Amino acid sequence: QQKLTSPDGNLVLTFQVNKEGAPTYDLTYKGKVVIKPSTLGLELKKESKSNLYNGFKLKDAQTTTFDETWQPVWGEEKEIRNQYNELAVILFQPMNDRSIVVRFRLFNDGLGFRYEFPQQKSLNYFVIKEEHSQFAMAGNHIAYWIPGDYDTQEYDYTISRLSEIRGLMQQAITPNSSQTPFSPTGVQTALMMKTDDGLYINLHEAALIDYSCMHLNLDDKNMIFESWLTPDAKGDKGYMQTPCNSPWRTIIVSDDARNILASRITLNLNEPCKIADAASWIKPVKYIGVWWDMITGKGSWAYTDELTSVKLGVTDYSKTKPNGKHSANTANVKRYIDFAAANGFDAVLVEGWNEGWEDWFGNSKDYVFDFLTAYPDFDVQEIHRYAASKGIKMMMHHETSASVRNYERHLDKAYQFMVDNGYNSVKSGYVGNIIPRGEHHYGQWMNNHYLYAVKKAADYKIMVNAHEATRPTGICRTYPNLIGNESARGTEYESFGGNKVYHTTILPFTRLVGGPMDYTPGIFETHCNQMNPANNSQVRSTIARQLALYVTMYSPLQMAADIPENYERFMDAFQFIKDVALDWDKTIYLEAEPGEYITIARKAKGTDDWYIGCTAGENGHDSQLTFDFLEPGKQYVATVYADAKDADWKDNPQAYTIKKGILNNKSKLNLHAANGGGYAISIKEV
Amino acid sequence: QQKLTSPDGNLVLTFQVNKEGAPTYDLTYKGKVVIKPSTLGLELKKEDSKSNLYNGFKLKDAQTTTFDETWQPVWGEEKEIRNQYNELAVILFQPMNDRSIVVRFRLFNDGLGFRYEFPQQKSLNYFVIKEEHSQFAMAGNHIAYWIPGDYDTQEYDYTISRLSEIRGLMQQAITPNSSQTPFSPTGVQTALMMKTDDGLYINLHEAALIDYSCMHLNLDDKNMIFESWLTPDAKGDKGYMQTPCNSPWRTIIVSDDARNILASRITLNLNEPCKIADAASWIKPVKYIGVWWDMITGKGSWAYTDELTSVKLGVTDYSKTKPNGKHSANTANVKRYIDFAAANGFDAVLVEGWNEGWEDWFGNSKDYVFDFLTAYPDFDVQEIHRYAASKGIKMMMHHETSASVRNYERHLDKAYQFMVDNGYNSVKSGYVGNIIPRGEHHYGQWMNNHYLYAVKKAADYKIMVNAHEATRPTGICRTYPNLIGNESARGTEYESFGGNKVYHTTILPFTRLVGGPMDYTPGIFETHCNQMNPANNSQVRSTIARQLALYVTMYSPLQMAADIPENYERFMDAFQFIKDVALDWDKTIYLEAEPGEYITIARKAKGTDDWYIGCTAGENGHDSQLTFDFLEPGKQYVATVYADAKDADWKDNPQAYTIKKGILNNKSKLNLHAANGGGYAISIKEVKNKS
Ligand SMILES: C[C@H]1O[C@H](O[C@H]2[C@H](O)[C@@H](O)[C@@H](O)O[C@@H]2CO)[C@H](O)[C@@H](O)[C@@H]1N[C@H]1C=C(CO)[C@@H](O)[C@H](O)[C@H]1O
Ligand SMILES: C[C@H]1O[C@H](O[C@H]2[C@H](O)[C@@H](O)[C@@H](O)O[C@@H]2CO)[C@H](O)[C@@H](O)[C@@H]1N[C@H]1C=C(CO)[C@@H](O)[C@H](O)[C@H]1O
Ligand SMILES: [Ca+2]
Ligand SMILES: [Ca+2]
Ligand code: NA
Ligand code: NA
Repeated sequence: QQKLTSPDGNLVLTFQVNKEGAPTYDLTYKGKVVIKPSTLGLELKKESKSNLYNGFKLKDAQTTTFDETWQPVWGEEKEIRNQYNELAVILFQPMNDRSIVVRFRLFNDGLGFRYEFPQQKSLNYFVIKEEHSQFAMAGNHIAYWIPGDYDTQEYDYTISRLSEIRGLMQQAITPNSSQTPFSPTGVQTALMMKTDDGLYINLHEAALIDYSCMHLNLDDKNMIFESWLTPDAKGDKGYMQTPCNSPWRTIIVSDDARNILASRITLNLNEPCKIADAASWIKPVKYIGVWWDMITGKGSWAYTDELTSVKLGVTDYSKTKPNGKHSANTANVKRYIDFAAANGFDAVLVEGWNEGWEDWFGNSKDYVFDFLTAYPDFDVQEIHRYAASKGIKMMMHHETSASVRNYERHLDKAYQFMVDNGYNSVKSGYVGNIIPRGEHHYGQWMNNHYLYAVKKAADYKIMVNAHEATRPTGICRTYPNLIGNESARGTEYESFGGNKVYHTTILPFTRLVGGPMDYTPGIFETHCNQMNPANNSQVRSTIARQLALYVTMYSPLQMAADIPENYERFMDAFQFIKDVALDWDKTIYLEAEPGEYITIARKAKGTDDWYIGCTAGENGHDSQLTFDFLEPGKQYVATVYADAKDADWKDNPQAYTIKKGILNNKSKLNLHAANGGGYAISIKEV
Repeated sequence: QQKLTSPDGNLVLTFQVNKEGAPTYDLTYKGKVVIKPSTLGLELKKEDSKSNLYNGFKLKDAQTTTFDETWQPVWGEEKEIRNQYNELAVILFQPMNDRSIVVRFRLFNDGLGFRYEFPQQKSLNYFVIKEEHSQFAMAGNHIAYWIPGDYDTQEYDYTISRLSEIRGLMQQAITPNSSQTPFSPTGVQTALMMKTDDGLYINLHEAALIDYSCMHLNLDDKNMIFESWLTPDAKGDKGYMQTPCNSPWRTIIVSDDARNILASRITLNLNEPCKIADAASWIKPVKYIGVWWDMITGKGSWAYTDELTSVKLGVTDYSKTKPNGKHSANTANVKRYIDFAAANGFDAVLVEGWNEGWEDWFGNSKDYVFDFLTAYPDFDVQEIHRYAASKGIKMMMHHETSASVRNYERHLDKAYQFMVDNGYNSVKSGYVGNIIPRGEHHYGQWMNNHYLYAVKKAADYKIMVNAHEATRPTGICRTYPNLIGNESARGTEYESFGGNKVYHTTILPFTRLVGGPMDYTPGIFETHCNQMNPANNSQVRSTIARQLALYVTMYSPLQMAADIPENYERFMDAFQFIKDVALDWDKTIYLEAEPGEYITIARKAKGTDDWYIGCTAGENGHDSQLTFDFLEPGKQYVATVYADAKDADWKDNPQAYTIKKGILNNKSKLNLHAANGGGYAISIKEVKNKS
């Protein structure tokens, strides 16, 4: 039996090969079982060689320590400490004359482990049939979960016992453009859990590279989660060549929910930055967009309503009749540029700028876009000239309609077109079933594609925000030009019937573990019927809570998603969106309970200014704030953006108060969050 | 109810919708049934009745028109091709699904082409083909010259059998290959060649295979009906379609004279006209040698080093590896090939194994297998370019993909730019192994898109393409004449892997060569492979004279002399035919042809009065009584006959040949005997302009 302890001594891992030769581990935190005895291993595709899960012998083992500090290009703080004790075990399989290494890294806030496959005579090329990584639970915990799916993460969270997942799964799987649920007890990572004995446990992975995306399948009789990888077109779960490594599997654990949010285990298990000049060109982006028009149905992506279908290079759009709904027209874009410039925004996104949108949805169309040819009413050169004159950058849009070979064929030309026309950031998308047909969004094949697009973008000094991509696993450390994904249910679904009131009190515990989200907050007119009378969707938020998301939904990429006209009605509240920073020297998690409330204070990078947000669930929240994180002796202008006493997400969402006063490190504030409400505070040094 | 006749009146097509509403056609030739009543149509993938595009049709309208125009190939068997047909177009309406299709029939003096057309309409836009149900109902139990139906290889020896015997012979006919997916006990590939008991020759094939899955044939051996069997994708579907769109043409070439099957240009005539405006200014035939046979025979390696199990490109440091002393693609060795090419008037030298990755290329389903850009330490790209240019030689680029197709596409613009930057204007590509993306086949719609994408992009760089393991050609060279080659059949390489059947080159022109030329790589003089590699006991099933014959009987604008220079140096008298023979022709005459037995062809070298003749013979040899009526009255010629010696034989005495020079004219007569697996070659050079 091998033993490993955290630097602070509070976590203990034990490892042994069991009587069947199965590698086994367990984990305790302050004397409480976190992971019961759990087996590790893989089954390989047949060409006893299929068995890489038992008949192992422990040949050697070592423990080492590591302690270094590094600086993110952008992040929640200036400096991250990477401190762990490491156990490496060398496991030999006599029957197959081959060895693997299992590497365990134990931090004060949890455990990472991975498989390593050394180059040897009897292990070179192999295909994974299944990974059999176990996470044996000590009880029937509360879980905050979305359905296990190879193609979408755009689901509302369910809060239930592990025993209740099976019964709730059918109702949890709501309609989506591309979805492949795999099990009645299948869930996605990161999975958040709360134990009856007062522990918070997060199960996830780190550095998902050259490998298939991991989901979890629950054995709900023994309460064991098992790794369930995403299959390819032939049902296989990864083409490997030694030397190679699995991604890390992570268990983040604390008796304080705030320490789950504070964990940097995911980033710490990724390889250091591989972009030498990163600081010189990678910058956070605050943006508005020609976007909400089309999401609500007020406007169209399409130029014309005249065409049943289109053939790019044959269809002559100059001979088609404008539908009068096409939001991506030069005059309209210039009005967005004016509003962006007046209010200190960095960029304007425009969607529907390019030929093809008439056919974009659900046709499995190969040649669906060229990412190069503007519609007749979108003047790329004039918009570039005008934006540049107002100190604004345009954000490029590359919806692929999940036609991935087509995107790859155009990708160098599309990136060159961006550079030639003054675009340095792109929002990509993968809406529809993947082409090549038979592949899923999160398979090894597509994971390669998403990273290929990011690596190539880095060579062009382009920042990437990829919607519908595999959810992040901390690769932003290695490639910091990946400034965003959606890869979860965003504000767009507030237009498609609504998100659960508690949604933004769960995402920071689940989706945000591994990288930021382009959540597109800032909807002030929460009734979608004001954009489109046929749309009766209502945003499950107060205005004050929308302001809070600029602090509680961390991202270097922040949209103000509403139309300028709606911001002009509430410019007093809009001041918080104008003021709030995108990048931070320090973050303090003041209050956190998944599904109930999140309160975060952040120090704007290079300043002594602080920003606070609180987001609350179905029953609201009461905060008793203290400000001992402020500098002794310094006075601050505090602006509190709060729910009015009669505010409510459903009955009275636009009821807010704004109060300015002098604050210091001795100040105390008691604040009430409405149901689906919250508050925002700017704290600017005098 | 609808009738169409050939321009000359010898062929009659009838079309009617049968009682089930199934479109039906038949074909007669000089009063003989060629195609019995045969149904047409498709089954579509379910999103009940909408899946049915095979019956419940009504004949809505029809017209007959005539067409007669002549066009000039960039390269070909003749200067001019006549495109003359009568056309029947039928509009077929399906009331139950409120949609129409068009079936278009083109009837020539030498056979029939038909295709489906899917017009843009309210009720037909995006659809997926489950199966095509194009029937070819045979009049009898014909002799067929066939290879196994397969989604991934055509590298099979031919079988000659009755249609009734195909089922019993299929298992024996499927030999081991790097990538193969046979689909049916009675599945065969196209072009399929047949000989009837009532004196007819019938060829079944397709033309203009674009944005569609490759067609094979599946035999109903109880009713003797062949049916279209398309290549499935990774999900088992057989084509993603968007109206307006067309199927490829399906062709029935028929004559009572086997020579008229070879003479048919129906395949080329059914392709769209040339889309490369400046084609003549840069597309040129290529005669080449190669650093190649060394590696095929096992004498040399593609690999730089023997020290590595596997490689990681960009990590593996080849400057730290030991040269294996067998690596043929080294600067000094390549320069010696350039010297031989330059001295003997060849256009190009192919080099394989020039680039990092060959230590770890074969049958691993490896994604990042090659970069098409980084030379081995012993191959100086820049020095070889300078040296080749100084000797008036072009280097032919090699892009083996190891069937890793996304990887090739990601590199393709950079790889073509690298070619242009370093003076390469032609590329031999390859797709050895199971396709990546995994689940796709070599001949599916997905890969057909890839191969044509590679050709279209090459055209923009003024690059000519020779693609091994690609879908077999269907006349697209008319549209994109920079496609100067495919293998896409069993080539000379298999003469190193145990041998080709003696009769192989008497069948390929009736089958594989219908739709475009083959890079067959003829010209092996040292037919015992154990002289290259003692461990290799394979023998080429040929005499030397028959190897010379293939430069005329295996038509291609791309011709390799495949042997090593030192082997040619031992038989330079015979090598003179390979030096002299043209690559491009103003006229071709098929003098003698019987599939599986013998082919004799005369060709007039483009822009000249010079003629070249080849005869290739099967297991029993052949006797020719040649006449020369095709020569110009009054003109005298120097004829050089390269023939089998009296005691020549492919197995027992393959290197026994004679060379006889004499004066020839249009009244000359020559009686020649081809040995078993033998043949002959004749250069006929007009006396005044002789060189
Ligand atoms: C625009 C949106 O379309 C799809 O959303 C559908 C929902 O999945 C369904 O539940 C149902 O309500 O209909 C919705 C509309 O068809 C798709 O699934 C989403 O992922 C998609 N969102 C992306 C598409 C865009 C266009 O390029 C972007 O504007 C947007 O920001 C993307 O996130
Ligand atoms: C080189 C050759 O390899 C494969 O051939 C195998 C045969 O299929 C088997 O029957 C058995 O005998 O082993 C042979 C060697 O492994 C493959 O199937 C062929 O298609 C392949 N030929 C191409 C490969 C090349 C390398 O790029 C070229 O040199 C050659 O011209 C290609 O045609
Ligand atoms: Ca989306
Ligand atoms: Ca081959
Ligand atoms: Na309240
Ligand atoms: Na004889």
